[PDB]
Amino acid sequence: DEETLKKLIVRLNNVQEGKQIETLVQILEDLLVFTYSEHASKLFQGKNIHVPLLIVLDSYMRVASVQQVGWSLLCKLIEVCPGTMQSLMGGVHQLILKMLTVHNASVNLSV
Repeated sequence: DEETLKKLIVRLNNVQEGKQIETLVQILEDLLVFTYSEHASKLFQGKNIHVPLLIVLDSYMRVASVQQVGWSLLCKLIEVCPGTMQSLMGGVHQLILKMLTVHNASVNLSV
């Protein structure tokens, strides 16, 4: 529901710990993946859902949980929200190249 979405976005923009944010991010990816409706594509397309996530992923390069789940979450967001591409540019390219360079020496993060 929209209330659950507000809860998830609050959590994602509130707690600064690696475990909590990664778990709630994966839960939001699960919600987004489903075919029930376009609840994830709420037309807001606020970057605050994923900008702190990529900030944590780049800053905490040793945190493999976020380094593994944030890629999936952003993939689900792009594939679900049609406005993700337009909202990205006008950036995230620096963040994604930093993620690839920092600790993506393992197969799971590289794929």
